[PDB]
Amino acid sequence: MTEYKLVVVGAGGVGKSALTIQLIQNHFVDEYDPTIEDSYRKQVVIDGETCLLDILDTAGQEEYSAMRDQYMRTGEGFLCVFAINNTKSFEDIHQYREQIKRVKDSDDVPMVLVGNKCDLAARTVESRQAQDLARSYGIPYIETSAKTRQGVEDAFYTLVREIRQHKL
Ligand SMILES: Nc1nc2c(ncn2[C@@H]2O[C@H](COP(=O)(O)OP(=O)(O)O)[C@@H](O)[C@H]2O)c(=O)[nH]1
Ligand SMILES: [Mg+2]
Repeated sequence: MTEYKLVVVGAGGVGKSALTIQLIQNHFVDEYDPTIEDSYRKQVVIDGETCLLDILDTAGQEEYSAMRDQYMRTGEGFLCVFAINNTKSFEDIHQYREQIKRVKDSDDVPMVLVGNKCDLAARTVESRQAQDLARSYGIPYIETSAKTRQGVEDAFYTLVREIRQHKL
């Protein structure tokens, strides 16, 4: 059984808790406490491998945490979340990437770029813009909907695959 330590980062409000609850329990949760930082487990087989996904759902701006720190330096990959209809969120992706690298002290740290809420029409970021950013980073880009559950497993399974690859 393989264990993979993932960290879910991104501006607050983008879909971290929803994305994560969806994978974990298969239900879209709105109303999830914006401040609750918690990690969840999920046993899943990916590509014929039995995996134990230990996910840190991050929360809290400025104020530091033992758990976040640890998961941050010890995490294997990071899901970088932004909201499709929220431009600052998207623009913030570069900072989260920059923080991850500083801690890891490394360029190649696995990540996937998640453009969430692909369910909404109130769209304010183009797939094209996001794809290209993904492409500048050398990392994949997934569009998800924690609401519709669309793309949710892809996102995380892709992240696992990256990790797996980064190991080789
Ligand atoms: N339409 C839509 N709303 C979503 C989606 N994901 C999250 N939400 C809403 O976005 C808000 C923030 O979600 P949440 O996961 O709590 O944000 P974060 O935990 O702070 O990253 C909530 O009101 C959720 O109901 C999504 O995929 N689509
Ligand atoms: Mg949250």
